Amino acid sequence: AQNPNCNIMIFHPTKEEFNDFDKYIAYMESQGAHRAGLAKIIPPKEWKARETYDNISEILIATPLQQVASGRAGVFTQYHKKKKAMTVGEYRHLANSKKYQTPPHQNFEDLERKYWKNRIYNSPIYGADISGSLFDENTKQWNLGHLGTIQDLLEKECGVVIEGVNTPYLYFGMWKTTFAWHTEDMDLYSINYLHLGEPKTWYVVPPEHGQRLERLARELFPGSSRGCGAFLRHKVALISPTVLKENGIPFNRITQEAGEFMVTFPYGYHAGFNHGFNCAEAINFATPRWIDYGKMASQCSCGEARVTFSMDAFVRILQPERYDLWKRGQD
Ligand SMILES: O=C(O)CNC(=O)C(=O)O
Ligand SMILES: [Mg+2]
Ligand code: NI
Ligand SMILES: [Zn+2]
Repeated sequence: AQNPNCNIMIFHPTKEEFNDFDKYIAYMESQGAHRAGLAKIIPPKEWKARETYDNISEILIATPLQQVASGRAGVFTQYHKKKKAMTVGEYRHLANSKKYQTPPHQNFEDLERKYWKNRIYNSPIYGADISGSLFDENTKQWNLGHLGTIQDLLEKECGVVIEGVNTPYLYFGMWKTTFAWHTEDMDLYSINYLHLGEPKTWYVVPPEHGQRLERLARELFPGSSRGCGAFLRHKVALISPTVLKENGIPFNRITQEAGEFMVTFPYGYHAGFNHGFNCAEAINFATPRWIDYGKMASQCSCGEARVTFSMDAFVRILQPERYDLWKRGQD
């Protein structure tokens, strides 16, 4: 069995290997990359996402979200307070302001220490989940706006035609902006490209151990757990690496830099934070190996999680027994 310790692997495809996306994901899994829950893909040196980022300031962040924490430094929740719209240019200025800028630090490890010590005492502002793409239309390889759709995959594998579309999202981050412990909708894969700016640190639990994380989460967030049997789907809970280690939860960590892709694999719980002003693009996708995960994905039916139009058909076809209760949660 490849990669039995579930380490995060880093891949360096050649330009030729970068042509066929599906093939390369299949290659990565042949070498055991999925066991980690997360992989890093460094594009060939010949490749570019687009010519420059000089013209992005007029993009609008319609609903910036201020991320307010409650709890203790290593175990906390966050809620998203809606703020007034601003442009990417206005947002970058805010990120670079004294109130929000990255502090002086020695290296990534120092900055990680400062993040876990001090995150709860600030409320950074995140531009998340903005429908759109920064890939040039002429970029033919690993263009996140031109991937095969999840609906087509399900069609190809299972023969059923379904409604729905699948498009990318832009994330504009600053220091301390945070992504809570989660798996993807329907335990899908995700792919994330860091277009520009400061790094993003990731933490990930191997899919084969995700239930160990869930059991700890229920212990650490007991009221949340009583309200919903899948409350990690709410995407509000944070647990530090120090707390994971104290409770024996297997996990790994890696920092993503500008120009790099990260792939998250089905049922790979992940969480993380941004180092300073950045812009990432991400999209869910599927492979044939996903189908089994999709059939077994937990669902939030308490009403909090509230998700895209396109998840209806996934639940309807893969999880018909759950469908009625889950849709009541949606409505
Ligand atoms: O970048 C972020 O804030 C969150 N991204 C993801 O969780 C992902 O790509 O799966
Ligand atoms: Mg612009
Ligand atoms: Ni994710
Ligand atoms: Zn719920």
